Amino acid sequence: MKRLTYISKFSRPLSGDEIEAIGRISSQKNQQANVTGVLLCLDGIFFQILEGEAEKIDRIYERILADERHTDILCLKSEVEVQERMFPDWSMQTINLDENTDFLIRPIKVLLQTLTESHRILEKYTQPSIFKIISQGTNPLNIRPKAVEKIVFFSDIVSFSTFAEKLPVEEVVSVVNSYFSVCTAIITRQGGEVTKFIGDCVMAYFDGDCADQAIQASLDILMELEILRNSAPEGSPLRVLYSGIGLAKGKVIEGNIGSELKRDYTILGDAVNVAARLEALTRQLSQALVFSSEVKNSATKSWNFIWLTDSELKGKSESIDIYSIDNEMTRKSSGGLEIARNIGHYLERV
Amino acid sequence: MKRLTYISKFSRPLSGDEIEAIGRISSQKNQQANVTGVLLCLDGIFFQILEGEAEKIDRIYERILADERHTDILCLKSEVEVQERMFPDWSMQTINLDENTDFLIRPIKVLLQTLTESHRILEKYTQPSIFKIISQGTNPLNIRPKAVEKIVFFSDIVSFSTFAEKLPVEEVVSVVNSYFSVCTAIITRQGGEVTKFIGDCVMAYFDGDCADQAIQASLDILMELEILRNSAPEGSPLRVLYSGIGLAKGKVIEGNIGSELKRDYTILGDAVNVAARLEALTRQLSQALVFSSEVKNSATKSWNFIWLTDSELKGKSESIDIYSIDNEMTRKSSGGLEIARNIGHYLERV
Ligand SMILES: Cc1cc2nc3c(=O)[nH]c(=O)nc-3n(C[C@H](O)[C@H](O)[C@H](O)COP(=O)(O)O)c2cc1C
Ligand SMILES: Cc1cc2nc3c(=O)[nH]c(=O)nc-3n(C[C@H](O)[C@H](O)[C@H](O)COP(=O)(O)O)c2cc1C
Ligand SMILES: Nc1ncnc2c1ncn2[C@@H]1O[C@H](COP(=O)(O)OP(=O)(O)OP(=O)(O)O)[C@@H](O)[C@H]1O
Ligand SMILES: Nc1ncnc2c1ncn2[C@@H]1O[C@H](COP(=O)(O)OP(=O)(O)OP(=O)(O)O)[C@@H](O)[C@H]1O
Ligand SMILES: [Mg+2]
Ligand SMILES: [Mg+2]
Ligand SMILES: [Mg+2]
Ligand SMILES: [Mg+2]
Repeated sequence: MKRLTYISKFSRPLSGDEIEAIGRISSQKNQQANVTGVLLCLDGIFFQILEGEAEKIDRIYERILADERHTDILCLKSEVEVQERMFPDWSMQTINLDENTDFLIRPIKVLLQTLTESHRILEKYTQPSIFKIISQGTNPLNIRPKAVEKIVFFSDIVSFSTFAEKLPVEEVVSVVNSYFSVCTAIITRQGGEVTKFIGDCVMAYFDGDCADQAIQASLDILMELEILRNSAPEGSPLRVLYSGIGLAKGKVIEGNIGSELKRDYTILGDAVNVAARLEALTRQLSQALVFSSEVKNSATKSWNFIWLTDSELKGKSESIDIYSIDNEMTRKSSGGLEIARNIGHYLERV
Repeated sequence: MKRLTYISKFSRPLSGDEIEAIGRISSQKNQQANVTGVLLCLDGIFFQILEGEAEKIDRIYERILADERHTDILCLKSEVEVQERMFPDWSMQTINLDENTDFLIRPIKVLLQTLTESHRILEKYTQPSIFKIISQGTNPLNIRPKAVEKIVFFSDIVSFSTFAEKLPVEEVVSVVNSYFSVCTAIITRQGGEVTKFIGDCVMAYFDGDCADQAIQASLDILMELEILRNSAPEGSPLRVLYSGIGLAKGKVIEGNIGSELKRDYTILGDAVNVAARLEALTRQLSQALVFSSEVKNSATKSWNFIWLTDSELKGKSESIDIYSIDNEMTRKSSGGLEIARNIGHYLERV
C-alpha cells in the first residue's frame, strides 16, 4: 500500500458545517476506492492521512492539490511498501479539534498547535529539497559527503551598492527579493537548485550533465529581467535592475557543512570560485553571460556560441577559454561600465 | 503568570516506571510551589507545559535544564503576562502516549510523532536566533527591514583548495566543520551572530557598539586555532589549519532576504564587502587579523593597536587606514604566502 501524510492551511474562513461537508464527500469517495484515513483540523490548519492502493492514492491526491479551499500544502511523509492499514474502519474520519473538549485531548491540542505554528515558520527558512528527502523516509543529516560533478551558476546585481544608498530600506529589500524570486523560479524549473544567497548574489547548481539546462536558465533569466525593466511602473527602481551570470563545471563536494548550531546541505570546491570569477568579468563586457570551455564542451545542443578572446582570469590553474552566447540582447547592450554609470544617474533622480 | 513550553530528547532509554517516577516527584514539588502543568512523552521525546509565578518557574526550569536524563532541550514558547491557568487541577499530570490506546488519540499520536521528527531535523538547518524570536511570541517573517550600524566579521581558511585536492572527501568536510564550530562557539560567546557560511568562509556580525567584543572574539579564535594545531594527532590535517580575519563597521540593512522558497534573516551593505576585502589582505601579510580605522576608533579598551601603512584596498570610496593588533602570534608568524607553501608540502605527504 501507499500512505500519505500532509498538512495545509485554510485558504479562507471555513465553518464547522463546511468542514463536516468535506468529510462526508471524502468518505463517500474513499469508500468506493477502498481508501481509508483521517482528517483533522485545528485553528485553520488541516492534517490528513490517507492510505490505499498506490494509483488510487495519487489520483485522490491530485484532486486534493487542486482544491482551492486550502493552500500551502506540504507532504510530510510518503510511505510506499506499507504492510498494514492504520485506520481500517474509516473511509475518512473527520476530527474537528476546535470543537473537541475531551479530558486528555486538551493538552495534546495545545502541544499540536504550538509545534505546528513553529514548523510552518521554519519551512520558510529551509530549502524545499530538504523536506522532500525527509518525506521519503531519509534523515538528511545522516547523508555522507560525496565528490560529484556539477555545473555551478553564479549571478549578482550590477552596481547594487547604488540602490542601497539612494532608496528607502524597504525599497532596497523589495528589489533584491524580486531579483531572487525571478532567478529561483527559472532555475528550479530547469531542474537546478538554488543553494545560497550571498548579499545580492545567487549561488546555484545543476547536475554535471545539465549544461544545456544551465545555459537555458541563464538566457531565460536575462530575458525575464529585460521584460521587467521595460514594463516597470514610471520611476520604479526595477527599470535599472541588471544582472551578470557566470557558469563553470567541475568536481565538488556535496554534503552537510556547518557548525552544531546550523548547517546547510550545499557544495564546496574550486568550480565555485571559477563561476564567481567569471561572473565578475561580465562587469567589463557587453556580455551579461560568460561560461568556461568545460561548460561549452559539455553542452549537447547547437547553441550560438561565441569564443571570447579575452581570457584574463586570476587564480586559475592554467588559464581557461571563455565563451558566451551571441544573441540580440548582448549585441544591443551598451557595456558593463556604461551601465553602472546609467544606474547611478537614474537612481539619483527617482 | 508565566507559562513555559519546551521539548526534549531522552538522554538514554527510560522505562515507563522511570517516567512515572519523574511525574510523582514533579507533582510533589510543583504542588508546593503552586505550579501546574502537563508532561507528555512519545517515542523518546518529552513535551512539557508548566505555569505559575515567574520566579518559581525560572527556578524549576533551571533544575530541569540540569537533569541529565534528557537533552537537546528547546523552549518553544515563553508566555509572560498569562491571565488564566490552563491546567488548574494538575500539579503535574503525566501522560505516557506510548501506553495510550484510546480511540481518537491514535490518529493524533501519529500526527504528533511525524511533525516532531520533522521539526527536530529542521532545527539543525535553521539559526538559533530565529527560534528565540518565535518563542517570545513574535513571527520573524513579519519583521520589517531596518538600517542599523553593525560590526561585520569575515574569516576564511588559508589555501583550502589544497585540502580539497589532497585528502579524502570525509576528511575535507571534517576539517571545515571543525573550523566552523571553533568560530561559532567563540563568536556566540562574545555576543555576536554567525549569519552565513560561504564555502570555507564565515560571515558574522556584532552590534555597532561592540568593536571590543569583535576584536576579542578574533584574537580568541586565532589563539584557539594555534592550540589546535600544536595538539592535533600525528599526521592530522588540522596541524596546517590557518585562518585570516577582517573586520569593518558601517550602516547595513537587516531583514528577511530571499525568495518565496527560502529566506534568511541577515544583513546587506557595503561594510560586508569591506570586511571581505580586508580579510583577503591577510594573505599578503604576517598579520592574520586586520580591521578598518572605523572599528579601531569605535573600540573602548586600550588595545595594542598597530597602524599598518599599507592601505591599498580596491573598491573603496576614498581609501581607508588599516590596523591590527601586535601580539606574540603575529610577530612569530612566517607570512601569508610562505604559509600557503607550507600547507601544500605538508598535505602532499599525509
Ligand atoms: C482538507 C481537504 C481534504 C480532502 N480529502 C479528500 C479525500 O480524502 N478523498 C476525496 O475523494 N476528496 C477529498 N477532498 C476533496 C477533493 O479535493 C475534491 O473536492 C473531491 O474529491 C471532488 O469530488 P466530486 O468530483 O464528487 O465533487 C478534500 C478536500 C479538502 C479541502
Ligand atoms: C522531562 C522531565 C520533566 C521534569 N519536570 C519537573 C517539574 O515540573 N517540577 C520539578 O520540580 N522537577 C521536574 N523534573 C526533575 C528535576 O529535573 C529535578 O530532578 C527535581 O526538581 C529535583 O528534585 P529533588 O531535589 O527533590 O530530588 C523533570 C525532569 C525531567 C527529565
Ligand atoms: N567568490 C566565492 N564565492 C563563494 N564561495 C567561494 C568563492 N571563492 C571560493 N569559494 C568557496 O571557498 C572555497 C575555498 O576557496 P578560496 O577562495 O577560499 O580558496 P583557498 O584555496 O582557501 O585560498 P585563500 O588562501 O585565498 O583563502 C572554494 O572551494 C569555494 O567552495
Ligand atoms: N565578498 C563578499 N562576500 C559576501 N557578500 C558580499 C561580498 N561583496 C559584496 N557582498 C554583498 O553584496 C552586496 C553588493 O556588493 P557587490 O560587490 O555586488 O557590489 P555592487 O555595488 O553590486 O557592484 P558590482 O557591479 O561589482 O556587482 C554588498 O552590499 C554586500 O552585502
Ligand atoms: Mg553586485
Ligand atoms: Mg555582490
Ligand atoms: Mg580560503
Ligand atoms: Mg574562500
